[PDB]
Amino acid sequence: MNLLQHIAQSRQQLRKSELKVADHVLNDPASVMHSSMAELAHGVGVSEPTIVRFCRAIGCSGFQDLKLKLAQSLAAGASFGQFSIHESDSVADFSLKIFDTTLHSLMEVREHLDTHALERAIAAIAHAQRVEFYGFGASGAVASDAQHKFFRLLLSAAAYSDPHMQAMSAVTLKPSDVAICISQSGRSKDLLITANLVREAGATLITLCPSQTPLADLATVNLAIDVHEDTDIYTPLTSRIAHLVVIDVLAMGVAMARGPDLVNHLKSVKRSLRSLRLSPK
Amino acid sequence: MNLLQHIAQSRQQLRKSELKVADHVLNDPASVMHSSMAELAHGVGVSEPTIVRFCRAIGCSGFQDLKLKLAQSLAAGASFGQFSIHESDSVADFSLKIFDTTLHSLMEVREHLDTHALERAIAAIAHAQRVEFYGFGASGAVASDAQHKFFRLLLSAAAYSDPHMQAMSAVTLKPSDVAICISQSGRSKDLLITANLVREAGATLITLCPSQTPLADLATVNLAIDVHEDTDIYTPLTSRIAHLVVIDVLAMGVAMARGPDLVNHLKSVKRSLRSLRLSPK
Ligand SMILES: O=C(O)C(=O)C[C@H](O)[C@H](O)COP(=O)(O)O
Ligand SMILES: O=C(O)C(=O)C[C@H](O)[C@H](O)COP(=O)(O)O
Repeated sequence: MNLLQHIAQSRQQLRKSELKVADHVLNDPASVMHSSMAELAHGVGVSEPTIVRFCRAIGCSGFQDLKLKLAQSLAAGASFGQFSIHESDSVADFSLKIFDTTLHSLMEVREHLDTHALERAIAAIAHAQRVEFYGFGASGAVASDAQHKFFRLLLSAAAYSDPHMQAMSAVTLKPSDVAICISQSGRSKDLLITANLVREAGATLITLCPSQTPLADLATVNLAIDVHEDTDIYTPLTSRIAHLVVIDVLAMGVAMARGPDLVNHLKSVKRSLRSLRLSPK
Repeated sequence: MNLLQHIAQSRQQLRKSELKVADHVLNDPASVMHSSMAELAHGVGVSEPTIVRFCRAIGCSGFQDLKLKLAQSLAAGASFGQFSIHESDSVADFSLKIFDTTLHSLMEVREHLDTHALERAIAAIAHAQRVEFYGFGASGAVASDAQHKFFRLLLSAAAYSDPHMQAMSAVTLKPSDVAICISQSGRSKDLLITANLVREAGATLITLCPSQTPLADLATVNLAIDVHEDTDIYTPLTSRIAHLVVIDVLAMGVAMARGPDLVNHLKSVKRSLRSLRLSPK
């Protein structure tokens, strides 16, 4: 377990004095490592006992343990991704950690699914003429990925990561239609504007985001996907995998809702690639 | 196990007479289901014993078993995705099947990693000034997804799914630089053109695709990602998840190769979002 991630996760447990230590530590770990307890206490503006209580609340044995573990937690890639990367990891180590973390997160998401929320989303999309996917950064990529899966299911599918296009498109939706807003944070300002416009048009807003976020509150159907990845700190990685697997379940659901006609539709779609891909052998 | 998928998978095992049956069955399952053995034999242009041998080679007990199982394998969504969907599945059923299939595939990919191929790809990218991601359809979405992960790692990252842009961009690459071609099939014609241009420019071609494909043969570093998903038939789904997790391992590898400077780089990148996302609480 990477001590900096642990400290970041732990902040809502600390007392105010200890929190001040936590934030000083997160802001500059490498100074702390060459710091006496007195210097650090001076730095943060707290007593030496506060330092030690912080260390113990973090699960270290005391100040020397803090520094030791800090020294093991400063890999550059530990900041890149929420994986327990250690200063000296090899492809051997980080490859398996990344896959294992992904497996563990998807299992957790699978376990926590709101099956009913899924059923309502699938039935909304299945009755829609248009489905749109809205998001930014990582969630924009998910949006366009989802458009590529959904365009073949006998409706109009579109994805936008330009908020001006989202707004203008949204307000043209019939109440009969669906928009999915995708957000690991649930806190993207433009996306809440867009979500409000969807609502105002009377269309179904599906939120693919954690529960009890600003965006979740606006939703018609809150999918409640609670991957624990702190994207104020880490690159979004695990969160978008979970989002895409959820997208795939909605798509499957919509396919389910179509007739035996779909089979031949999908066969035409695949046939159209014949001249663009070499034959197998 | 969905009988139509099983039959499709099984084709390379059959004898020529049985194969003719397989393809007739795949092409129109619903006719077969209301067909006598004699009619089907007439249809395909084979003997009744051939029909029965086909059934047995497919692991059915005989012709009546074939029809029964066919009747259970005709869900519209069974054609949409390579998941063992049955005529009457509920979100309960297909949601868990989709997650389970994904977990099983990622475990298989994790087990089969070519760790050395990973190390060589990571070191190529880590010395490059430019990294480019090329693909189409699902693989285009992966390309743009990867660009969103990589732009923060102190190089120029670009993704193109327009083959004309790929060609023109490729030929401007220094031998020092990297292109990743992404393909579940390994058989996209434009992508082989692009891959050849990368080679011709002396730049490192990483192929994120199955081994022993046309594209794998062109590679400088073949990542050998052998997800078993037949995208001549099914929507690409599981394949692109595996691709993205592999992308994330390469990104982690590159982060690893940077100094402690990266920490503050990545912190600036995250700080720039402050005015665009509400604060937590
Ligand atoms: O690239 C990064 O480091 C990011 O964190 C950018 C985020 O993907 C976007 O700001 C979208 O944020 P969400 O609306 O919470 O999905
Ligand atoms: O949407 C579908 O049904 C497709 O199969 C389209 C494929 O994603 C592209 O043709 C790219 O193919 P690859 O180069 O093998 O990755």
